Amino acid sequence: YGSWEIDPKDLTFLKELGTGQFGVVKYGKWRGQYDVAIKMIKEGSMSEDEFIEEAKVMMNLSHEKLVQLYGVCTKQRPIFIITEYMANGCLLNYLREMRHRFQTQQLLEMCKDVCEAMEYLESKQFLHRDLAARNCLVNDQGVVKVSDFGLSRYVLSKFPVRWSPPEVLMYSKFSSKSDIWAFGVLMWEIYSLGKMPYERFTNSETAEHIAQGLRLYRPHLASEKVYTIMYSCWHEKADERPTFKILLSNILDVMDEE
Ligand SMILES: O=C(NCc1ccc(-c2ncnc3[nH]ccc23)cc1)c1ccccc1
Repeated sequence: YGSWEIDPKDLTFLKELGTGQFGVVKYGKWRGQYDVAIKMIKEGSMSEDEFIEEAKVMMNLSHEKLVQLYGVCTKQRPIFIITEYMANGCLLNYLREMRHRFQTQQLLEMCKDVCEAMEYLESKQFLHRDLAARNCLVNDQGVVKVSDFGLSRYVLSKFPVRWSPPEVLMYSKFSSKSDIWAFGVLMWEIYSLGKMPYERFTNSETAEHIAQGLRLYRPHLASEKVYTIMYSCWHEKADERPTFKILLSNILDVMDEE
């Protein structure tokens, strides 16, 4: 077993957590003690040799706001991806649970959690490529962490039109600034309590809306200062969009002011 390889015999499978682009994900214990999530990679769903090589890179990505990859189980099929377990599940579902009665201070903290993870990824020149509330998870302390960063590169209609800047929709130009755009949409999702962006539109109509220069608008729960931050992510010119370091400074400033 290499450093990126976990012995599957050390796993105890306990509960089912959900299903994604690679199949079922389960909750379990590693060595009878430590909580883990276990992705069971359905056959034919993943470019497996490419993912395994990239897993070595993902293992060195370590930040408190990034769902940690613990290792992979590659000797048998289906292969397993072993990650940090996040007791409160997907951020999108969490936002939609009205019982939480969130204060806007909590919503801004969720934005800060994600922005810290994204500043770290940016500092490593690592793109998420599908940043959205569906790819954020929530732990038992209510901390939001960014999950499954980069994994879309290995997945073999469902394109994230609603999280994509004009240059991606028009020319497939992905960059740090397409992650920035997506982060702005994610802030909108958070402050909208999990509403679908451009909810009245199809993907095709969303693409045309964006191409014409029109935009999402201010969620009811976003202050003017918060709206300014999310809107800055949507500049038509990618080079005029902020970095994650600047967004983080702007978020911290708003936390101090509000
Ligand atoms: O596998 C994917 N998505 C399904 C998914 C992912 C994570 C979790 C999960 N991880 C940790 N703790 C948890 N607690 C509750 C859920 C849960 C569950 C399901 C995926 C594949 C490729 C690209 C993007 C996503």
